[PDB]
Amino acid sequence: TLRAAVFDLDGVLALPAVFGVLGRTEEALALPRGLLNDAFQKGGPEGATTRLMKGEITLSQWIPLMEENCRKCSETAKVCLPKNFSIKEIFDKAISARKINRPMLQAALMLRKKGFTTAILTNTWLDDRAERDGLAQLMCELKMHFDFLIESCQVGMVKPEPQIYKFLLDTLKASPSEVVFLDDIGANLKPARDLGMVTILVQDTDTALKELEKVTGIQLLNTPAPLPTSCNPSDMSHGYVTVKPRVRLHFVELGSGPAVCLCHGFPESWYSWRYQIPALAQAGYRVLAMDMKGYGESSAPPEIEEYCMEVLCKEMVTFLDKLGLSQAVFIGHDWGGMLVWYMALFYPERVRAVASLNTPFIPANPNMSPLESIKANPVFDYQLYFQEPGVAEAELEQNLSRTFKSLFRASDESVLSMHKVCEAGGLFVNSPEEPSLSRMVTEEEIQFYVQQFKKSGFRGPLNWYRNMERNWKWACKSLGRKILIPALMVTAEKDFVLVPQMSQHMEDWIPHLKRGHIEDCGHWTQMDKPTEVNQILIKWLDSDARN
Amino acid sequence: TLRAAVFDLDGVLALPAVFGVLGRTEEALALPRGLLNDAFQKGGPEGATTRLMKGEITLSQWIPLMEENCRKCSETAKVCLPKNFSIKEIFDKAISARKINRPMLQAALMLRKKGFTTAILTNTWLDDRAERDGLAQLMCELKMHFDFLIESCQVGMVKPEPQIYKFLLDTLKASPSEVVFLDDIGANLKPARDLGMVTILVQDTDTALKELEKVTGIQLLNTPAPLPTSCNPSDMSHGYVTVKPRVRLHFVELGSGPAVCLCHGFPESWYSWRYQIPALAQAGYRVLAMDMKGYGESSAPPEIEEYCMEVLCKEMVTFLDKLGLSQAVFIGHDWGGMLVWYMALFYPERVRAVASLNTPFIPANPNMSPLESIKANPVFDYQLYFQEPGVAEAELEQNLSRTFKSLFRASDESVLSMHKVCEAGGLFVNSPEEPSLSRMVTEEEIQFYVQQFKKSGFRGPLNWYRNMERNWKWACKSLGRKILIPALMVTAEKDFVLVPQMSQHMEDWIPHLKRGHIEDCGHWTQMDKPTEVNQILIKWLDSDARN
Ligand SMILES: O=C(O)CCCCCCNC(=O)NC1CCCCC1
Ligand SMILES: O=C(O)CCCCCCNC(=O)NC1CCCCC1
Ligand SMILES: [Mg+2]
Ligand SMILES: [Mg+2]
Repeated sequence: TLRAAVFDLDGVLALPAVFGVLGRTEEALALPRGLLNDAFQKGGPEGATTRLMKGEITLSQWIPLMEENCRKCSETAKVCLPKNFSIKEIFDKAISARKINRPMLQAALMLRKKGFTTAILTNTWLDDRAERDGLAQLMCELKMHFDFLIESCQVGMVKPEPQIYKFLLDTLKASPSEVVFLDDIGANLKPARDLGMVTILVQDTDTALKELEKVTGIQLLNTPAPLPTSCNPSDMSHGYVTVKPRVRLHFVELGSGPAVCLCHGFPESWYSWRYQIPALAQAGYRVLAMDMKGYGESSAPPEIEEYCMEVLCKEMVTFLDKLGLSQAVFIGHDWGGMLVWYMALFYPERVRAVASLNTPFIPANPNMSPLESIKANPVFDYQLYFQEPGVAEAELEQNLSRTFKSLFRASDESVLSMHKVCEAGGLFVNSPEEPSLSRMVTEEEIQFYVQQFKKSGFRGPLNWYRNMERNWKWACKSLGRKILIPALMVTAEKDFVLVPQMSQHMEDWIPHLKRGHIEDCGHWTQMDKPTEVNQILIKWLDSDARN
Repeated sequence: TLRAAVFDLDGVLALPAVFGVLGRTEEALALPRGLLNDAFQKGGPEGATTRLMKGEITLSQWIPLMEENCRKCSETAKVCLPKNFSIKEIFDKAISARKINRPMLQAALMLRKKGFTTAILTNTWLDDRAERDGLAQLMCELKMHFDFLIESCQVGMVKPEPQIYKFLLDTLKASPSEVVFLDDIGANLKPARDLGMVTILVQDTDTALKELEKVTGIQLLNTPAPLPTSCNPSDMSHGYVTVKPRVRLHFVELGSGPAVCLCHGFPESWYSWRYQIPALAQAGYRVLAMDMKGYGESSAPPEIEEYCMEVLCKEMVTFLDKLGLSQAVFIGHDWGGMLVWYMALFYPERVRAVASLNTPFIPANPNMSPLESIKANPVFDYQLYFQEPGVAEAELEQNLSRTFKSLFRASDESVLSMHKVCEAGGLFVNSPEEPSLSRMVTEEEIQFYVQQFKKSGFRGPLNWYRNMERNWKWACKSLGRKILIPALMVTAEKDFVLVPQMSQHMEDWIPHLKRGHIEDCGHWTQMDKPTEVNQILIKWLDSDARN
């Protein structure tokens, strides 16, 4: 019958419980047991700590007051304090040491995923310390995961007072009988129990989760490895930069730090990075997930030349120019991958670091024309099929839903065959009309791509495949160069078009090139293995792009 | 007859001329005169330097080659090199030492302001050094100031070759007879002169400008102190964050670094920061110039409560949340100023630093109601006039152009009288129908505000003045607090509504408060004194908000 889960912060979703430091500072400084705890609660309701918890005074105003309480509390047990005693020192250390109890957050997230209304009910303070940013960031991450965040210092209500509970019940629009309350402080449980709501005294996460699991009848403990945070398109910050007359690029922006520009491939969207955007951001980066020219909310001019690599790159440079960015780490996938490689080859000054997924850097053959080269590779047949304007457009557009359900599939789900399409007459010639639902995408997500492409269609996207002669000539100018800025190539085992083997000779043009490999990963890397990707990129950014 | 100005980079818009370092490294290292210069041009057209200048090889590939040339050039004059000789060492130092020759840039900008088509024609290289970002940033700033930037390493054409010149003439769509070419290298002047175009051998900036001034017949030297860079609305990056259902805030974003959120007052726009956005960005900040709720492209819901300070602040917090920002320096003006003060009082954790222009922080009088307080101040009469919904809306909306031309005026231009409006019956009762053109705003700019307000009107904006009772109560909760995070108050002498005197007791609630004062500055601070403002804020950010 439960339908709401409320989690305590310090001691439930965050550990080590700040305040739980008092006890340690005593056993450490060999002070009388509880001394610092009695000072922390000196005065009870009228106490400085309760005022601080209600929002009457800021943390910085409180610190001095708690110090006074550590002078009057010790004044009574004979006892004196160390020459270097500092409440700020003790708390700054305590707060930053406190981290998100991941297992609890996971339980929280799960419950939310199955219908529950989650909320954080905590006794906190207005933090104006010079290190406040620490708490801020931790709050930034947690917040987005709960429907509600009830902070005492914000409502002026602190709990064991039953009023904050009524407030909670009201904020939740739920009755006691259907609410679970997790807290590491017994007292704060009494008022909850009294209104008639399930309470869990949280000591060790696992036991609490055990009790929570039982009471909710939902698998929380020993649950499979969850998917990284995906982002809701409507909650994202959307940006629009006009890089040329009637050519504006749309992008999603999240987080702060070095600018990391993500460039999706064909036929995708900024949405194809729905998994790494929150991660890279959380990792300390300003993620700029693009809508490459031709897709979604970005301009999709009809002309082919508008999509030759040179014009595409210049625009990206202008994009940086307009945004007031001198550099950006360029991370591309598929056609996007190709784009970033040339960004590093023609605009190193603007690329802090470059990284590609699946797409390897392969210099142009000054002798053989692209068309010929590609004709010499069975798996690259479809590219010839995309040459004739209109042809590919018609089929890929006939049924958008079908197209994406047919494309976005894991290694072991294929329903197509990129080899022999010119012969078959089309990409879906012998593909089901109603393709099954891939394990990588939800019906909702596919529908996002469908709605995106309902704007500009596949002309713009397909044109990226119609400038090989031009790209070839352009690239030939870079044959004497070498990518010497930080570069990271990430191969996908199960990608049968952009095979890992195609990248083997890359160290020749990119000497310091770093690598990454993902097993059982198909072409749609980001979707297929978001966890490993985020892992691989975050590790690479922190080492070769942050400095 | 001239109509185009082309400036050389190294040695014309940038100094000290990199390469001009060779000569110094010789006299410094007591090397044979010219030794390093002969190595830098070892091979002429076929030389490593010419390949580097054409884009064939990157700078990092060149460095090794120039070193070889410093071994073979010294191999001939008997001579050997120091144990610690490094071409990278010499160049990294040279490039970063090179700075924008401001006087030249000013001449460039002026000419552009008077009809000329300006362009930078330079022999440069693809910079992939680990310090490349240096050049990048300098290029980022210059670029935006010229219609064209012709880089040799990008066109594969380097100059004294006459071809790059034809390219130039073509890029300019202008004939030789109407082009001026500034360069510190005689040789590069010959090809220009030969096509029949005015050339200026630039040695010392002033003499060159003297010659340029003469040949163009335009005052370039000893010109008045120019206005800071203003930004073109259509070239700005526009962002939209939905903070609540059917409530999305629009903002302009530029630059990278600590996030600095700018909050305009009544009745303005993000455009009111058109002067500090490029500056603060150039200063190393990520400027987020807002469109405060109720204005421009931001949502303007009809209800009054939607604009009480509490709701306004919560939304700003959500704005940060959505953008993945844990903190932001909040700089507000007028009503915006008020907003940031309360952001620091209720969300210190999110405010890296707070700064207000004109608007002082004055705690709520727990006894007297706002309405009464304001009735006790003649100059605050209009605020009572803004109370009745519809009233103020009708007048301010009757003639938008008139309204803004009537409002946006410097201290010595007033055409109104904020004292006695309830009596007069309106704000413009005895104001000209066709107000003159203020020295602060161009007809075009006023028209921007006019077009902005044609969307939501003055209801939303006016509502900011209709929640005093609510704001009062809210603020009373903060009476026991103190702004202890970095704060900077900036007063305006000639502001007769938000007078400097109203801020005198601010140190009481903001102990570490820093200040700034601008003379002969009216209420519309940003417009009135952009130079001093940018100066004051940049100085404050670099000291109290960067760390
Ligand atoms: O090989 C070459 O010489 C040039 C290659 C340019 C390659 C772009 C490669 N990416 C795709 O083709 N993705 C397809 C994967 C399958 C579904 C459609 C998009
Ligand atoms: O004084 C108080 O008690 C509360 C004050 C809230 C004040 C907002 C002040 N800013 C303006 O009024 N600007 C007007 C300047 C003149 C043109 C119209 C906007
Ligand atoms: Mg607790
Ligand atoms: Mg020169």
